[PDB]
Amino acid sequence: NVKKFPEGFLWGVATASYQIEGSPLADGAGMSIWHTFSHTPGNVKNGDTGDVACDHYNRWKEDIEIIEKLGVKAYRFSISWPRILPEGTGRVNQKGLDFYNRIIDTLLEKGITPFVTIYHWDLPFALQLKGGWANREIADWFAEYSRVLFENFGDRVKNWITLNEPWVVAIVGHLYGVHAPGMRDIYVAFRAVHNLLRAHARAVKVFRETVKDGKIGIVFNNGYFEPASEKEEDIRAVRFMHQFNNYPLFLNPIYRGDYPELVLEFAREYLPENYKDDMSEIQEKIDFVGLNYYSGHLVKFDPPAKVSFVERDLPKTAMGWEIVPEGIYWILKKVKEEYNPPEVYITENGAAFDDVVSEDGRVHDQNRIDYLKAHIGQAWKAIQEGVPLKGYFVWSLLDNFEWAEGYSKRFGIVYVDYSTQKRIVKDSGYWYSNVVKNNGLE
Ligand SMILES: *[C@H]1O[C@H](CO)[C@@H](O)[C@H](O)[C@H]1F
Repeated sequence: NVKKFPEGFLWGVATASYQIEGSPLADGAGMSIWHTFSHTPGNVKNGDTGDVACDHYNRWKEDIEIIEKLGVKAYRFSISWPRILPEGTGRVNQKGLDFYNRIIDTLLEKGITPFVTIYHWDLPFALQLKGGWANREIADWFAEYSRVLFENFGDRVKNWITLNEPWVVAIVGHLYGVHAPGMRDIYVAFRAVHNLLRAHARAVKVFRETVKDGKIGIVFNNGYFEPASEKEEDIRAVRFMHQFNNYPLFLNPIYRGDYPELVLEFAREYLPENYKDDMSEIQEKIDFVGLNYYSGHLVKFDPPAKVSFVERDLPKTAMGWEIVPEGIYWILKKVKEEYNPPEVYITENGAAFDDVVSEDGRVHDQNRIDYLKAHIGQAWKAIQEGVPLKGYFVWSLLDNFEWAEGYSKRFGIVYVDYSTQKRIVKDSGYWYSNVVKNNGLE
């Protein structure tokens, strides 16, 4: 019944710069790849872009006041690299720093803990013209950007995330071409894997030199994969998927100094020739792992990657994603088993549903409450069995720009009416507000 969480526990909400801010070119900001990608015809559902989004660039104080009012203790947000360095390196844009300075000061004043994601997918367009994640030099560009953030904010911000979901950045951005920069080349995609690791390790290195009382980690996407059958090949296709799609792709290098075994079987041809020379620097020690989780997937060997998904009955979200709450427990347990990081946070968990405002003026998203409650329950369980889970972040505070899905997927615990920019706290937000005050369930 009563599920009480440890005394430190960070109850959070999460967003990302391009998904909420709008005004991408205000105050001397450079273009990002998401600006140019979403302005290209055919890339994003309905032609949506981040031009306006939630207009958080102007409504930031109101949004933080919502966090405060809700009593949420932690806010995960990201910094737009091209607001800070419009050409990606070199010149620093003081007006960009001032924007994030105001948010950071406001959160602190109100006793909310800022968790800053350095990179959440809005690469400066000027760097994409030099190859972006494909170019080894990005490890230097990233290091320089990080240094600027640390020097300017590291006095007040003490919790930092280098990369958001590097699997997505590499594979969805450069192999599937579904996300910026919209490329479909498997050799580029694995070079981007590798460069993401090198840039992450370089930023951690600079962090130790500039923020000596801080903590820094990295965030990965994960699915709960289960075999279709009990056949050998099926259980194996599952071991491939976990190793490729989940945290091992990056944590195997960071903790063991090489890519996971089945990843090398499939992908050694696509990785740079002497990639191993980079591994010792890649092992730079991190303070925490962020794990994201939304769903589970039935999979079977199928004679690309030799793997297919099979649709299951099971309730789904508006994303079409299977609701499998024990996934979050499984992934929490697995991460302890495989690499034993000293701290873990759930950095994303949530759901998209076809929310509507009822005539009573409220959003009755019982479907999201049920979703959040089940998963918070599974994360509690993991804590009872010794996973050092220190925090939990709902994706998202606000309905926002859902990348190639545009505004048509609503993940917020607060509804946004895009025609007026009005915020409506959903039932799920009130519910979560109660969970945070009680520090856990029922
Ligand atoms: C994690 O997933 C959510 C929902 O798909 C995205 O909107 C975030 O940007 C990503 F970080």
